[PDB]
Amino acid sequence: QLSEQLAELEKRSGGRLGVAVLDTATGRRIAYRGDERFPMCSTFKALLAAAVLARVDQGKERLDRRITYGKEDLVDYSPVTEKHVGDGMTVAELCEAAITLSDNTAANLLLEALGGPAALTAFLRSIGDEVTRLDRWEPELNEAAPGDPRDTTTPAAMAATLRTLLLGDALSPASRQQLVDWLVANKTGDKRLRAGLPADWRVGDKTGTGGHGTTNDIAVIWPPGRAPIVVTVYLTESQVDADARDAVIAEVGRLVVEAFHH
Repeated sequence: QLSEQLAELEKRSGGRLGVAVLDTATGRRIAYRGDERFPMCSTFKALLAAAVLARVDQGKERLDRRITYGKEDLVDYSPVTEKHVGDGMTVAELCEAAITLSDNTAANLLLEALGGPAALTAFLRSIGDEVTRLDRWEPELNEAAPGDPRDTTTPAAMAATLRTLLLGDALSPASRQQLVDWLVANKTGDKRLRAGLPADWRVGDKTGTGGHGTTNDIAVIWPPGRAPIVVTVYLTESQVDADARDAVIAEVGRLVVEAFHH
Protein backbone atom coordinates (compact mmCIF):
# COMPACT_ATOMS: atom_id res chain seq x y z
CA GLN A 1 0.00 0.00 0.00
CA LEU A 2 2.70 2.48 1.05
CA SER A 3 4.73 1.27 -1.93
CA GLU A 4 1.82 2.09 -4.24
CA GLN A 5 1.32 5.50 -2.61
CA LEU A 6 4.99 6.25 -3.21
CA ALA A 7 4.57 5.46 -6.90
CA GLU A 8 1.77 8.02 -7.10
CA LEU A 9 3.87 10.52 -5.17
CA GLU A 10 6.67 10.07 -7.68
CA LYS A 11 4.21 11.13 -10.38
CA ARG A 12 3.79 14.44 -8.53
CA SER A 13 7.52 14.86 -7.81
CA GLY A 14 8.76 15.81 -11.26
CA GLY A 15 11.61 13.28 -10.95
CA ARG A 16 12.90 9.89 -9.82
CA LEU A 17 11.98 9.02 -6.23
CA GLY A 18 13.67 6.37 -4.08
CA VAL A 19 12.53 5.46 -0.59
CA ALA A 20 13.35 2.76 1.94
CA VAL A 21 11.62 2.23 5.25
CA LEU A 22 13.24 -0.22 7.63
CA ASP A 23 11.16 -1.11 10.71
CA THR A 24 13.39 -2.23 13.54
CA ALA A 25 10.42 -3.64 15.50
CA THR A 26 10.01 -6.37 12.87
CA GLY A 27 13.05 -6.12 10.62
CA ARG A 28 10.69 -5.64 7.68
CA ARG A 29 11.48 -3.25 4.84
CA ILE A 30 9.27 -1.34 2.44
CA ALA A 31 11.00 0.25 -0.53
CA TYR A 32 10.39 2.10 -3.74
CA ARG A 33 13.29 2.00 -6.23
CA GLY A 34 15.17 0.74 -3.22
CA ASP A 35 18.02 -0.82 -5.19
CA GLU A 36 18.47 2.03 -7.69
CA ARG A 37 21.48 4.35 -7.30
CA PHE A 38 20.92 7.97 -6.28
CA PRO A 39 23.35 10.81 -5.55
CA MET A 40 24.00 11.09 -1.84
CA CYS A 41 24.99 14.73 -1.67
CA SER A 42 25.29 15.75 2.00
CA THR A 43 23.55 12.62 3.29
CA PHE A 44 27.02 11.10 3.21
CA LYS A 45 28.03 13.33 6.17
CA ALA A 46 26.11 11.04 8.52
CA LEU A 47 28.34 8.18 7.37
CA LEU A 48 31.40 10.41 7.58
CA ALA A 49 30.74 11.21 11.23
CA ALA A 50 30.15 7.51 11.92
CA ALA A 51 33.55 6.65 10.40
CA VAL A 52 35.23 9.31 12.57
CA LEU A 53 33.50 7.91 15.66
CA ALA A 54 34.61 4.40 14.73
CA ARG A 55 38.18 5.73 14.88
CA VAL A 56 37.45 7.25 18.28
CA ASP A 57 36.11 3.87 19.43
CA GLN A 58 39.36 2.23 18.31
CA GLY A 59 41.54 4.76 20.15
CA LYS A 60 42.81 6.13 16.81
CA GLU A 61 41.09 9.51 17.03
CA ARG A 62 39.99 11.91 19.82
CA LEU A 63 36.82 14.02 19.93
CA ASP A 64 38.74 16.80 21.61
CA ARG A 65 41.59 16.87 19.09
CA ARG A 66 41.97 20.37 17.61
CA ILE A 67 42.20 20.74 13.85
CA THR A 68 43.63 23.99 12.50
CA TYR A 69 43.07 25.24 8.96
CA GLY A 70 43.33 28.35 6.78
CA LYS A 71 41.09 30.60 4.71
CA GLU A 72 42.14 28.73 1.56
CA ASP A 73 40.83 25.49 3.06
CA LEU A 74 37.34 26.99 3.01
CA VAL A 75 34.87 25.86 0.40
CA ASP A 76 31.34 27.17 0.02
CA TYR A 77 28.54 26.46 2.50
CA SER A 78 30.78 26.58 5.57
CA PRO A 79 28.81 28.58 8.15
CA VAL A 80 30.60 27.29 11.24
CA THR A 81 34.15 26.69 9.98
CA GLU A 82 34.45 30.08 8.27
CA LYS A 83 34.18 31.58 11.80
CA HIS A 84 37.04 29.59 13.27
CA VAL A 85 40.00 29.97 10.93
CA GLY A 86 41.87 31.64 13.80
CA ASP A 87 41.33 29.12 16.58
CA GLY A 88 40.47 25.92 14.69
CA MET A 89 37.85 23.41 15.82
CA THR A 90 37.81 20.08 17.64
CA VAL A 91 36.90 16.85 15.84
CA ALA A 92 33.63 16.79 17.82
CA GLU A 93 32.81 20.36 16.81
CA LEU A 94 33.53 19.59 13.12
CA CYS A 95 31.24 16.54 13.25
CA GLU A 96 28.51 18.64 14.86
CA ALA A 97 28.87 21.33 12.18
CA ALA A 98 28.92 18.80 9.32
CA ILE A 99 25.77 17.06 10.61
CA THR A 100 23.64 19.88 12.00
CA LEU A 101 24.45 22.63 9.51
CA SER A 102 25.87 20.59 6.61
CA ASP A 103 29.12 22.54 6.88
CA ASN A 104 31.15 21.65 3.78
CA THR A 105 34.63 22.57 5.01
CA ALA A 106 33.96 20.64 8.18
CA ALA A 107 33.23 17.59 6.04
CA ASN A 108 36.41 18.05 4.00
CA LEU A 109 38.51 18.39 7.16
CA LEU A 110 36.98 15.21 8.54
CA LEU A 111 37.53 13.43 5.22
CA GLU A 112 41.17 14.53 5.39
CA ALA A 113 41.42 13.10 8.94
CA LEU A 114 40.08 9.76 7.60
CA GLY A 115 42.21 9.47 4.49
CA GLY A 116 39.73 10.81 1.96
CA PRO A 117 36.70 9.58 0.01
CA ALA A 118 38.34 6.22 -0.64
CA ALA A 119 38.84 5.73 3.14
CA LEU A 120 35.20 6.44 3.86
CA THR A 121 34.15 3.97 1.16
CA ALA A 122 36.45 1.29 2.61
CA PHE A 123 34.92 1.88 6.03
CA LEU A 124 31.51 1.28 4.54
CA ARG A 125 32.78 -1.88 2.81
CA SER A 126 34.15 -3.04 6.12
CA ILE A 127 30.72 -2.84 7.78
CA GLY A 128 29.04 -4.75 4.92
CA ASP A 129 27.79 -1.97 2.64
CA GLU A 130 28.86 -3.19 -0.76
CA VAL A 131 27.06 -0.44 -2.66
CA THR A 132 27.58 3.03 -1.25
CA ARG A 133 30.58 4.94 -2.59
CA LEU A 134 32.14 8.33 -2.04
CA ASP A 135 34.51 9.46 -4.80
CA ARG A 136 34.85 13.23 -4.59
CA TRP A 137 35.25 15.98 -1.99
CA GLU A 138 33.07 18.99 -1.26
CA PRO A 139 31.62 20.58 -3.35
CA GLU A 140 32.09 18.48 -6.52
CA LEU A 141 30.46 15.40 -5.01
CA ASN A 142 27.13 17.18 -5.38
CA GLU A 143 27.13 17.13 -9.17
CA ALA A 144 24.43 14.44 -9.19
CA ALA A 145 24.81 13.77 -12.92
CA PRO A 146 22.37 11.13 -14.18
CA GLY A 147 24.08 7.85 -15.07
CA ASP A 148 27.18 8.70 -12.97
CA PRO A 149 27.79 6.16 -10.17
CA ARG A 150 30.15 8.42 -8.29
CA ASP A 151 29.05 9.52 -4.85
CA THR A 152 25.93 7.38 -4.82
CA THR A 153 24.01 5.06 -2.58
CA THR A 154 20.74 3.15 -2.91
CA PRO A 155 17.84 3.86 -0.59
CA ALA A 156 17.88 0.30 0.76
CA ALA A 157 21.66 0.18 1.27
CA MET A 158 21.66 3.53 3.05
CA ALA A 159 18.80 2.39 5.29
CA ALA A 160 20.64 -0.82 6.17
CA THR A 161 23.87 1.06 6.83
CA LEU A 162 22.18 3.64 9.04
CA ARG A 163 20.50 0.85 10.98
CA THR A 164 23.86 -0.78 11.62
CA LEU A 165 25.62 2.44 12.64
CA LEU A 166 22.90 4.21 14.58
CA LEU A 167 21.00 1.32 16.10
CA GLY A 168 23.19 -1.79 15.93
CA ASP A 169 26.62 -2.31 17.47
CA ALA A 170 29.03 -1.18 14.77
CA LEU A 171 29.72 1.81 17.02
CA SER A 172 30.18 2.00 20.78
CA PRO A 173 27.11 3.01 22.72
CA ALA A 174 28.60 6.47 23.39
CA SER A 175 29.45 6.93 19.72
CA ARG A 176 26.09 5.77 18.49
CA GLN A 177 24.21 7.96 20.96
CA GLN A 178 26.39 10.94 20.11
CA LEU A 179 25.72 10.49 16.36
CA VAL A 180 21.98 10.16 17.00
CA ASP A 181 22.13 13.33 19.16
CA TRP A 182 23.79 15.31 16.33
CA LEU A 183 21.15 14.07 13.85
CA VAL A 184 18.32 14.94 16.30
CA ALA A 185 19.86 18.41 16.62
CA ASN A 186 19.90 18.88 12.86
CA LYS A 187 18.89 22.40 11.79
CA THR A 188 18.62 21.90 8.00
CA GLY A 189 15.70 19.49 7.71
CA ASP A 190 12.65 21.39 8.98
CA LYS A 191 10.90 21.38 5.59
CA ARG A 192 11.58 17.75 4.70
CA LEU A 193 10.78 14.56 6.65
CA ARG A 194 10.29 16.52 9.86
CA ALA A 195 7.48 18.58 8.35
CA GLY A 196 5.52 15.37 7.82
CA LEU A 197 5.78 14.07 11.41
CA PRO A 198 3.68 14.75 14.52
CA ALA A 199 5.45 16.75 17.24
CA ASP A 200 6.03 13.90 19.69
CA TRP A 201 7.77 11.70 17.12
CA ARG A 202 11.49 11.95 17.91
CA VAL A 203 13.53 12.34 14.73
CA GLY A 204 17.19 12.65 13.75
CA ASP A 205 17.94 13.44 10.11
CA LYS A 206 20.59 14.49 7.61
CA THR A 207 19.63 16.35 4.44
CA GLY A 208 21.29 16.43 1.07
CA THR A 209 20.85 18.87 -1.81
CA GLY A 210 22.62 18.97 -5.14
CA GLY A 211 22.55 19.29 -8.88
CA HIS A 212 19.97 17.96 -11.30
CA GLY A 213 17.08 18.74 -8.95
CA THR A 214 18.39 16.53 -6.15
CA THR A 215 16.80 16.77 -2.69
CA ASN A 216 17.35 14.02 -0.11
CA ASP A 217 16.69 13.26 3.54
CA ILE A 218 17.68 10.30 5.67
CA ALA A 219 16.32 9.77 9.16
CA VAL A 220 15.86 7.63 12.19
CA ILE A 221 12.44 8.18 13.74
CA TRP A 222 10.91 7.03 17.02
CA PRO A 223 7.11 6.86 16.92
CA PRO A 224 5.76 6.97 20.48
CA GLY A 225 5.68 3.68 22.32
CA ARG A 226 7.72 1.71 19.84
CA ALA A 227 10.95 0.75 18.22
CA PRO A 228 12.51 3.14 15.76
CA ILE A 229 12.24 3.15 11.99
CA VAL A 230 14.89 4.13 9.50
CA VAL A 231 13.67 6.18 6.53
CA THR A 232 15.73 7.12 3.51
CA VAL A 233 14.41 9.42 0.79
CA TYR A 234 16.24 10.29 -2.42
CA LEU A 235 14.69 12.49 -5.11
CA THR A 236 16.65 13.40 -8.21
CA GLU A 237 16.25 14.72 -11.80
CA SER A 238 13.24 16.57 -10.41
CA GLN A 239 11.78 19.41 -12.40
CA VAL A 240 9.65 20.96 -9.65
CA ASP A 241 11.23 23.74 -7.57
CA ALA A 242 13.31 23.36 -4.42
CA ASP A 243 10.38 24.07 -2.11
CA ALA A 244 8.21 21.55 -3.92
CA ARG A 245 10.95 18.92 -3.69
CA ASP A 246 11.07 19.56 0.08
CA ALA A 247 7.30 19.05 0.13
CA VAL A 248 7.69 15.71 -1.69
CA ILE A 249 9.92 14.49 1.15
CA ALA A 250 7.51 15.88 3.79
CA GLU A 251 4.76 13.89 2.09
CA VAL A 252 6.86 10.71 2.29
CA GLY A 253 6.95 11.54 5.99
CA ARG A 254 3.15 11.81 6.21
CA LEU A 255 2.71 8.56 4.25
CA VAL A 256 5.08 6.72 6.59
CA VAL A 257 3.25 8.10 9.63
CA GLU A 258 -0.08 6.91 8.28
CA ALA A 259 1.32 3.47 7.42
CA PHE A 260 2.60 2.92 10.95
CA HIS A 261 -0.10 4.81 12.87
CA HIS A 262 -3.46 4.89 11.41
